[PDB]
Amino acid sequence: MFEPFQILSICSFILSALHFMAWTIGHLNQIKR
Amino acid sequence: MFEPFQILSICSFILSALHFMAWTIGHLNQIKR
Amino acid sequence: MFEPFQILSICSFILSALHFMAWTIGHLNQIKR
Amino acid sequence: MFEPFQILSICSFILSALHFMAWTIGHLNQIKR
Repeated sequence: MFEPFQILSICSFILSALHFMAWTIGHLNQIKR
Repeated sequence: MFEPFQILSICSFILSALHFMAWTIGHLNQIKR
Repeated sequence: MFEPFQILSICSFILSALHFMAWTIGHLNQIKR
Repeated sequence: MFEPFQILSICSFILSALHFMAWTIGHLNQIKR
């Protein structure tokens, strides 16, 4: 097909990459003991 | 097809929009320093 | 088909129902002022 | 098919297993009263 796979597949793919990106940053915490 | 895509697709779509809406609001916090 | 839809569909369906159930309970908090 | 199902299916499957694993551990807390 012209597209990589499907509109639903592409959207979920991007929504997943960012989801783990922003969610990971929020979970991560910087501390200096 | 008559429907936009599928029952499972439509449900997940709505469940995702709200999921990020309510979840985002809960994560967001208002503070006045 | 014999099954309601598909193995992947059924699994995700159950995993979603519980996901929102346990996740909702954890988010909910009881307080007595 | 040669593969268990599909590349997208396999990836999501693994990403889900770990997602619940690491996420569960983070949620879990050990305390000694």
